[PDB]
Amino acid sequence: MTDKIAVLLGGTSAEREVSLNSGAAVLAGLREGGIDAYPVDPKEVDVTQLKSMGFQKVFIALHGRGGEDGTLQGMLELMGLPYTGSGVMASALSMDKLRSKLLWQGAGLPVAPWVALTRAEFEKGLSDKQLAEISALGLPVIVKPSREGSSVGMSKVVAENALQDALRLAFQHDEEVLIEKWLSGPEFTVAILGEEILPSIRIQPSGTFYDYEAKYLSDETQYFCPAGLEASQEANLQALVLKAWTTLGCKGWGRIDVMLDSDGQFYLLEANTSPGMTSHSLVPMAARQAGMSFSQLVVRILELAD
Amino acid sequence: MTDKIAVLLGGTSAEREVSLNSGAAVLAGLREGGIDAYPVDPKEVDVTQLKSMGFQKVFIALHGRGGEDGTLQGMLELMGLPYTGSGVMASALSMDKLRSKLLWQGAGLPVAPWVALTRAEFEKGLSDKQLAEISALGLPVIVKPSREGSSVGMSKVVAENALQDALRLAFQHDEEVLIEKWLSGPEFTVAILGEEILPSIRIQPSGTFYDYEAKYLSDETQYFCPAGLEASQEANLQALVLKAWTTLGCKGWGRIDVMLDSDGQFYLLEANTSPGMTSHSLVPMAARQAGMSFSQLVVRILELAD
Ligand SMILES: Nc1ncnc2c1ncn2[C@@H]1O[C@H](COP(=O)(O)OP(=O)(O)OP(=O)(O)O)[C@@H](O)[C@H]1O
Ligand SMILES: Nc1ncnc2c1ncn2[C@@H]1O[C@H](COP(=O)(O)OP(=O)(O)OP(=O)(O)O)[C@@H](O)[C@H]1O
Ligand SMILES: [Mg+2]
Ligand SMILES: [Mg+2]
Ligand SMILES: [Mg+2]
Ligand SMILES: [Mg+2]
Ligand SMILES: [Mg+2]
Ligand SMILES: [Mg+2]
Ligand SMILES: [Mg+2]
Repeated sequence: MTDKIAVLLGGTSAEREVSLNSGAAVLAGLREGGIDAYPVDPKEVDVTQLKSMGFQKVFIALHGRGGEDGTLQGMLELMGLPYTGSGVMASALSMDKLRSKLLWQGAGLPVAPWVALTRAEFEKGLSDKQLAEISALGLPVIVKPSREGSSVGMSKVVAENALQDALRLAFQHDEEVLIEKWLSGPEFTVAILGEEILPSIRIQPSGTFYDYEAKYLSDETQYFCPAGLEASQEANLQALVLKAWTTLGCKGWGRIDVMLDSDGQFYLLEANTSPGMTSHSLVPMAARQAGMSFSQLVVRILELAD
Repeated sequence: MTDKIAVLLGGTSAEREVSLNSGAAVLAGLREGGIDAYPVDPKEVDVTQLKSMGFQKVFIALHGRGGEDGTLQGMLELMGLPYTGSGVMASALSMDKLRSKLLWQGAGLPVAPWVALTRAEFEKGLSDKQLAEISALGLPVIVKPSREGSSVGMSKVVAENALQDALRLAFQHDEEVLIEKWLSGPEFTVAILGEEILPSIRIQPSGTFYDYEAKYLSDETQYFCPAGLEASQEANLQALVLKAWTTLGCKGWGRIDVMLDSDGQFYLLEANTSPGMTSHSLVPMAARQAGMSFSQLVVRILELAD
């Protein structure tokens, strides 16, 4: 028999609905490519049983903690099943925006000014030190959970009083949250596939930022691929993303989000080590520009597994 | 029945023999403490079977990659067994000295000047930029694998022409290697147990550095607990270790290694998230100074598990 592949999709994160759609697309692409692939939802199926169930390899189409944060990767490593995407460390680090930012800053790479807060600090009241650091960011700011995706838990803050409500929202999702200087844009994303950096994308939301609706449920978001930069700036963006990728230790495939600010410089937002694969998703757009069918894309991601 | 605890020991890393000794001590301390503990060696026993075998919780007494680097933690998380020490991210990060250093530098914490190299770069010939960066460290330097323990693969380089052999040695143990400025010492270590920072230890090897023989097989190494610092410097050391610990995201217990340099300042070397527990080991020494039996120590570590 040829290899039986499990496409892991759904799960129980805030990105479940997106993952169900990513997995649906991946499953079809793999079967179209001649791969004996089957959908497996960890919400329904105990994933510690995959090997016992007869699977040879795993395509990870989960998003968020418990699929994308090193935990599942560790289990698959010990079970001895090859799997797509980054290993334990790089998956855990890429999920943790606070620690990605620290790593990248330690490496001399460009990141937006920011303040990190814990839920325990917020509950008690912030120090004068922290309040001064927050004030120095100016307004607006963006507030985000450290370990989410799909713009879950995020908001733009334009008044000091409402920072509290933005923090409360983000703290529903994580015990660690980031307050970041608002960047002017424009916004970009760059997909990586093995050793190939795919054509860049410029993303233009119709509203204040690339929120959940703008990502998955809007026909108003615009996309430009390649991004339409001057050749030197496209080279600058590619070199930045490659250094960010290598600094985190990522492998296989992924997507790094970047924005310009008013100073004309690129800033790193985050890396994603199990990117969206839906009809609205960005890695498929870059791959299409690179002359790949969606089927060719997913077969390639699978071939790259250990 | 009351809970059956698996003490994981041995495994297949370069630190196997240390781990067999750590686990032997932990097993006895747990049983003296009234805990129904059993030794389980992942070299002999399929660790994916622990829950099936009837275990309720796991005491990790493994050292090195595959017990200490987040992989096993991920498996245990998905199996649903509580386990001792740090989670997936902090274990993976603490094992990766290169990425710990970047994280800590990003956070403004003191780390020795260094250069990181990959094995592929070394095989081809280093760039002029890399050669210039190595020269700027001066001599002597220490060379270490990124992801080892127990001083495995490490050497001091006092002459330019001996750097290549030191690099070749370290590259036997990891594909990523660090060249670091030689620090004058003295050398310290600080153990963390839950929220408690234990009494500091000053370590005085008889030779060039605290090598494998000095760690595990010598009656010549000297230890001072507490470290014998002035009150203000002891406070400084504790504050630095606590910030390093929290920046990594570690939990449960662990030990951070620190050295003075000739400027009189402390520099962070690394964190260890599954510390040695042998008769030569440091966490037990700190615990004894804090008025605990070894049995009380390991019972507390186990109580702290998820
Ligand atoms: N500092 C900032 N200033 C302005 N806009 C921002 C900033 N940070 C993030 N954004 C906006 O918020 C969106 C989501 O932020 P980010 O990519 O950091 O987190 P995410 O929720 O993990 O996204 P993903 O779906 O890619 O996983 C960005 O695509 C961008 O539109
Ligand atoms: N930059 C340096 N200068 C001088 N000595 C050093 C330096 N870095 C490390 N050492 C020496 O080498 C020893 C081991 O280094 P380090 O703690 O970084 O790695 P390790 O192999 O993971 O140790 P462990 O058994 O604690 O896990 C230190 O205890 C110290 O004696
Ligand atoms: Mg994301
Ligand atoms: Mg209010
Ligand atoms: Mg639609
Ligand atoms: Mg994003
Ligand atoms: Mg170590
Ligand atoms: Mg002895
Ligand atoms: Mg050490």
